[PDB]
Amino acid sequence: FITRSQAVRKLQVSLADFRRLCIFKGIYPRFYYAKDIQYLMHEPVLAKFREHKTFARKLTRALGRGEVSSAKRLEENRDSYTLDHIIKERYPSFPDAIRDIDDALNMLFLFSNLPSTNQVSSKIINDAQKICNQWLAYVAKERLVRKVFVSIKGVYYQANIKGEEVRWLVPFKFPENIPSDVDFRIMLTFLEFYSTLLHFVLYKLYTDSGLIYPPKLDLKKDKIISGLSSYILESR
RNA sequence: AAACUUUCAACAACGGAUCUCUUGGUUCUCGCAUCGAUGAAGAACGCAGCGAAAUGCGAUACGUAAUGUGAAUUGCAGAAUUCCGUGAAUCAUCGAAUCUUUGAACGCACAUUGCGCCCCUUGGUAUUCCAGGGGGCAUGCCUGUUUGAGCGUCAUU
Repeated sequence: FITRSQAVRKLQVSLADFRRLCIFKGIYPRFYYAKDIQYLMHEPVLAKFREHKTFARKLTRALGRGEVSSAKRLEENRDSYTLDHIIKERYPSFPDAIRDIDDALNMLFLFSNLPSTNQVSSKIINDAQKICNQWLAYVAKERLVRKVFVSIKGVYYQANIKGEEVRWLVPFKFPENIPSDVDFRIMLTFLEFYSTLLHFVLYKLYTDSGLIYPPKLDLKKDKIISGLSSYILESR
């Protein structure tokens, strides 16, 4: 084993980006498994955080100068790191993915019922409400429900997504007092991890079992209720 | 007289002169530009069925692959080869290989076949550790690249 102080010095990335990467693989100290961190250092996501840092120096010298024309160029010619190649190492079999999607919707159904702050971007939120209603689109279509449970906390649900009894607590539609204690850096990175995870599954449930992914939306039903009656769906 | 000493002759000995030879040398002329951190020149340890030097070669070790030739190698022993063919040969050619320990010698060292470090790792559950396989870690300097440091300078309603 190695030390928590060692691995950041070893990886030479941000400690937050260590914590940000460590969520992605799923590495936990039993202490830090030394081969596994040596296993980590050859991984293409580690390419991007160095590049995302060296984007940031190259951009603040831009706007610091005042050439905003050149500053604007940097963004359009800027990649995003994908988390596809964090998934297939982690979710080998698709039926293993659906036994971890328990916690996934348990996060993501929370985030739709959130006010946008300085801490959380609304694009994430407006994806989350979109992904929820994308989730419920398939569930309400092919009638895949088994059990319900409304309680004090939220509303639990239960459904056999090819037989595994998923359970996802939809909270109640109210303003939610955002506590000062919580961290939307760690939780968002989970959402960041879970969001792309939820894309492929909905692609999988559509394009292998059901429909096309994603179906178009109906705007004018979304003007009324903005829920499940909108977002119309067709097989092909 | 014999023996002995000396002289000559004959036949043996001793020695290697002379003659003849010559895969060697020397000199002259002509042409060409071709060593080394991809690790040379040099030193050492080895390698063949049986070897001293020489020559060749590096655990693939008097060789391997390739191409041509077309049937030997031969001091001795012993194997071979379908010989109307992917093929004998210490053959020729030579472009692909391996290339021990060193040596400008380059992980740290002094004259330690010691002293290690990192990466990749197949095996002994290997989460502990143990062993094997493989590649690197010298100095200076250039072009970069990068994490920085610097009351070194300026900007800042």
